[PDB]
Amino acid sequence: SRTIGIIGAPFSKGQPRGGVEEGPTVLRKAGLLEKLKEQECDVKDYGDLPFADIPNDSPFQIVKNPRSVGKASEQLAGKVAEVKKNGRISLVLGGDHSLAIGSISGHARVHPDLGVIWVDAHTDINTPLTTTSGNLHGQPVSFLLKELKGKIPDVPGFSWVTPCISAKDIVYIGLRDVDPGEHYILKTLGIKYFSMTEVDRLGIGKVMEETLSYLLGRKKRPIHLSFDVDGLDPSFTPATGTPVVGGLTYREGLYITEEIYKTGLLSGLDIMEVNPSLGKTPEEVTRTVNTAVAITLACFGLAREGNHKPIDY
Amino acid sequence: SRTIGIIGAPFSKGQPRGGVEEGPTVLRKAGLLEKLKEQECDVKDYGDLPFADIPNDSPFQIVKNPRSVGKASEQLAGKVAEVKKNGRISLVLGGDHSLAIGSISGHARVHPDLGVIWVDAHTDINTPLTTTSGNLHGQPVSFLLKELKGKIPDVPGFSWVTPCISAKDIVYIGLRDVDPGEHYILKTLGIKYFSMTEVDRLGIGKVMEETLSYLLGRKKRPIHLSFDVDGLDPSFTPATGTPVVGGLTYREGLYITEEIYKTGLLSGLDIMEVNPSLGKTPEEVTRTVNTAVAITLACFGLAREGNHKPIDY
Amino acid sequence: SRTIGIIGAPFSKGQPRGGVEEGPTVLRKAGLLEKLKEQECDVKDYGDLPFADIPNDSPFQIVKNPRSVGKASEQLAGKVAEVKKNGRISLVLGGDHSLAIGSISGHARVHPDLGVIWVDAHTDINTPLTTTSGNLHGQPVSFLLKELKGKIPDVPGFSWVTPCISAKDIVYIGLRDVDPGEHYILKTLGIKYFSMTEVDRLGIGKVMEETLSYLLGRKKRPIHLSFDVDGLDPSFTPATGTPVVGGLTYREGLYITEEIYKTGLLSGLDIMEVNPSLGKTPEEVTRTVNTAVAITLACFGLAREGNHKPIDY
Ligand SMILES: N[C@@H](CCCC[B-](O)(O)O)C(=O)O
Ligand SMILES: N[C@@H](CCCC[B-](O)(O)O)C(=O)O
Ligand SMILES: N[C@@H](CCCC[B-](O)(O)O)C(=O)O
Ligand SMILES: [Mn+2]
Ligand SMILES: [Mn+2]
Ligand SMILES: [Mn+2]
Ligand SMILES: [Mn+2]
Ligand SMILES: [Mn+2]
Ligand SMILES: [Mn+2]
Ligand SMILES: [Zn+2]
Ligand SMILES: [Zn+2]
Ligand SMILES: [Zn+2]
Repeated sequence: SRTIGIIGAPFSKGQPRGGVEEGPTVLRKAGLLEKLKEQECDVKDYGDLPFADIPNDSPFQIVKNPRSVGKASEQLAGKVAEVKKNGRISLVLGGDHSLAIGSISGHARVHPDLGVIWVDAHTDINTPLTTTSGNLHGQPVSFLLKELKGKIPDVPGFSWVTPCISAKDIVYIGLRDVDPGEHYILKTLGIKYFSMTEVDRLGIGKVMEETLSYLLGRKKRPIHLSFDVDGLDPSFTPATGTPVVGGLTYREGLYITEEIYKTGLLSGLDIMEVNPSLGKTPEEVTRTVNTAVAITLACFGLAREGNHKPIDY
Repeated sequence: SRTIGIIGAPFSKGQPRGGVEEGPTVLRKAGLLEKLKEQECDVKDYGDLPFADIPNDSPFQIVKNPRSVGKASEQLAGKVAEVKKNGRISLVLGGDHSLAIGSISGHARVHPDLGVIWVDAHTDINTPLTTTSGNLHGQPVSFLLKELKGKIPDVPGFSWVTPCISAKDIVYIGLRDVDPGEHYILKTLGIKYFSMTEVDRLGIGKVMEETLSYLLGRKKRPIHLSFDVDGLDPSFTPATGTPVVGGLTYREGLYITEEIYKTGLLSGLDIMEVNPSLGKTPEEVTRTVNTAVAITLACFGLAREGNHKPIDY
Repeated sequence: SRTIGIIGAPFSKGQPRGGVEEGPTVLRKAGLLEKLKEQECDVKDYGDLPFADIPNDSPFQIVKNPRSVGKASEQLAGKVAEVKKNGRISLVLGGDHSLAIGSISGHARVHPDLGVIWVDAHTDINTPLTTTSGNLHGQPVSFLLKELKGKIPDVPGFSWVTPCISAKDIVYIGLRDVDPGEHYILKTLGIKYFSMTEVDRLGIGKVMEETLSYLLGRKKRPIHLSFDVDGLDPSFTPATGTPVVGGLTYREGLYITEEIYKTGLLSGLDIMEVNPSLGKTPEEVTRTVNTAVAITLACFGLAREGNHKPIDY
């Protein structure tokens, strides 16, 4: 049985648009807990993390809201480590992707051997010195990579941080809008990725075959899936802050997660960037939330071929 | 030359929404017969089967409109067997999918060795005892499987029925909304299927390669294609009663049928569930009918690469 | 470095709808030159070819506006040969596809060994005698094939033409609406093609693998990509004269061009059939132009995985 630990993370200061803090809210009213229970899932809600409001938080060079972001992740890391200590798969219903710093950090405290699968249209690996926007939701991966220690300056709010994963312990899926410096980092650190080009060339089937073999190569290990809603095409998840055309389809999104589930190794999940206030209509919001939910349910057993209990129907 | 036998089947009592009885009507006004003739097709219209209105037809346990459904299929089976006896491929322009009982039954009377390819978002294999909706359009396959005889109670209107095919003589393509008991039946009877997950993993090319090799393995045999319009994504065929997101694309729909045609073994075809009254706009109806037609034409020779007659152009 | 030679070709008399002459205009205001420069591209604008208005130009049999079309291509051929003589990749921002006659002709004058990749929903290989519409945008390939010399009557405005390529030097990608005589020509001349059926069967990855191996088989050679905007599905490029459902996706469009770029052999490019006046709304025009631009940028280095300069970021 897959036991989950729900963690509402209503945070938005990793990027400019505030509606993203409502993600936990709309996903819960969409019936996420109920539907997960409608499956043979053991669900425990740790609630929406009451985030600290930091009024005095000026930029660090170009970096915006560092103390607010650094604190929210520090907080989140503690909780995540708590649910992991409780033998449950952490399900972070987030706001912006900057929270990945706290989510993966807390996860690694309990399972330092985790591997990460990052589904996103972006690499989110800009450093405080390579970022041109200054938004932290596009920098989480740089704070977590060991090889990048010595290239990240002491940013206010992140002294508690300590790189927990190596460049070879992560795989990207869905990339289509990578900045120049981010690309240089990819090639230089030798990070394994499958941009939309490789998805097109190989097919999501082979893509998943290779991703799992790449991470679970020398040994089985806990899997951390950080899912950025904008990894999927804007025709499926339009209500998000940084949409990019030519994305992963609904089917590929479910295929990705269905394959992850089947490994039996999922231990950490991030459902991020759903911003209901960014839908052009009421149904664009509904379409985004529903897709987000569907992807979540797939991570915990829901299969398109069907499901049945150990009884004689 | 591919000789066809058109059979209008204006029936809806297999499910709650009545607009589906108009399928034959809108498909004929869409120019189906004309377009089939525009190809080297020998077309004979057997007309719209005048269906018997059965006012006294209370539920059997949970099963709704059994006598009306059982009669419509009994009628349809007779006709289908008639066109098959006339050396023509039966083309059933239907209403709801419950009619498959009569279509496949009549087909098998003349060609007891047929194989069936079922394109649907659903398995339609619920038994009168496993169904939770009581709608017969989601139960046709259970009445046709020999291995399930002894699990189907005597339902009013179906005494004429006799299971004609084995679980290994059928292949599903497109599945994405299967009930628990239906899943148990799949696994227990060992039915071969390609849910949307296998389509995503392998590609429609391999999917068709395997389906045809699976059915025409030990020997060539007549092929029965029961096509449920909801097997395709609702972005292509929105005007249908039970739409499910993440469906087969327009291209995959045509690929499926193009490959079937090329075998030269198609002998029975079902174009079901088009319900014009369920389109949200006039063009959603137009989009559904046009796709339905396109799929039909592909089954009888129309190829995307082009077509030409045995003359020197 | 990839040096480009921009050639505006505001022409429409190859087909009935005139808005296509605005293609160069809207593509330039979309920032095409600027964006190409934003890449390490050496860009030179040769301007919009002022096309000769030919008031006296009655049909030749069924062929409409032959002298206007024949002249526009004769003009274009001269320019194209000029930029090629200047060591630059010719970028023809066109109107209708009839201009391919002049584009490929001028290209071949300088590189008689070129290979052509034709992305289109159509083969555009009708002869003045096989065409049923009389529109020249659906006949350009017939004027360029050597094997067809003796089957093309002396059409006013094309005496300057001389077939420059053989049937085995061209590959089609995207076909889904081919006329009977066009099909006969395909099979008879043995032209290599990948209709939407082969794309569906093999995947765009294998399709590109085979196309490039087919053309650059016995030796590397200059590549001419004639891209008809209607090769992509109308959901991506709706503002075009002859749209056909079930087309190439946005992703496949970019994959095609990304692979072409990587060969380092692109020497001639045609971005044709964008007709802003045919968009049902302001955004359908915007969607078409943006896709057109994106495809253009991919042909010159823009990659979805990212790009970075030879410096230490
Ligand atoms: N690369 C851009 C956009 C990053 C997008 C962040 B994400 O993936 O969390 O939405 C930036 O650094 O500002
Ligand atoms: N499984 C559901 C829905 C079946 C849908 C039937 B069909 O495929 O014909 O639309 C039921 O038994 O009611
Ligand atoms: N085959 C049709 C349509 C050709 C379409 C031309 B094209 O590809 O340039 O849009 C004709 O000959 O008129
Ligand atoms: Mn993103
Ligand atoms: Mn992200
Ligand atoms: Mn169905
Ligand atoms: Mn059905
Ligand atoms: Mn075309
Ligand atoms: Mn064309
Ligand atoms: Zn973000
Ligand atoms: Zn139905
Ligand atoms: Zn055209």
